[PDB]
Amino acid sequence: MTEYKLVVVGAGGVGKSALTIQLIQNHFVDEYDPTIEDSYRKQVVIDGETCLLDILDTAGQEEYSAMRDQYMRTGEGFLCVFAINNTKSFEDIHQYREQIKRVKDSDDVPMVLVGNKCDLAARTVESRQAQDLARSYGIPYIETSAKTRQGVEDAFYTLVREIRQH
Ligand SMILES: Nc1nc2c(ncn2[C@@H]2O[C@H](COP(=O)(O)OP(=O)(O)OP(=O)(O)O)[C@@H](O)[C@H]2O)c(=O)[nH]1
Ligand SMILES: [Mg+2]
Repeated sequence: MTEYKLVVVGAGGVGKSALTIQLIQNHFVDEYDPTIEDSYRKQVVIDGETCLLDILDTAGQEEYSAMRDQYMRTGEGFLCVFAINNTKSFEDIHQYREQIKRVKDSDDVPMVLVGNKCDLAARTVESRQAQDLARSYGIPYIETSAKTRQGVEDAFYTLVREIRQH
């Protein structure tokens, strides 16, 4: 079947694993459990197409740079995640986007900007500023909560659709 190589990136603790585990395992992980590199393979049906989601859940730790170019080259689509209560994670998005573009030789790679932890009250990043950033990249902006599952399928399925349209 058609396989989609999806890669979730972003700063440490923004919820990359929590989003992925919600998608694949239907629950919220509330624990501290930093990732090195996890792979998830799941057969799904999206818009009537049988497909395999091949998802790589990456490390936010900056001490894992080298591993990054490797996975950025083979991924077809990227979720670039920040947390809406962590401005530094938002500011970091530019560095992940630039790194992906450079290793993929492309300024138009399938990507979604994901503002996670939208269940939380203490927001520090306004949705308008992330939407503006996303428009500047020409990609969709989707807000999510791994906690409540708000937006989770929407983000991953939107990314699959971006890959389909590439
Ligand atoms: N309130 C809430 N907390 C969340 C949400 N997403 C993740 N978290 C919490 O934030 C913490 C870090 O979430 P992870 O999913 O481990 O973060 P990560 O981006 O995978 O981190 P690294 O693997 O270290 O890069 C955890 O305590 C999760 O429970 C979310 O949408 N809402
Ligand atoms: Mg993780």
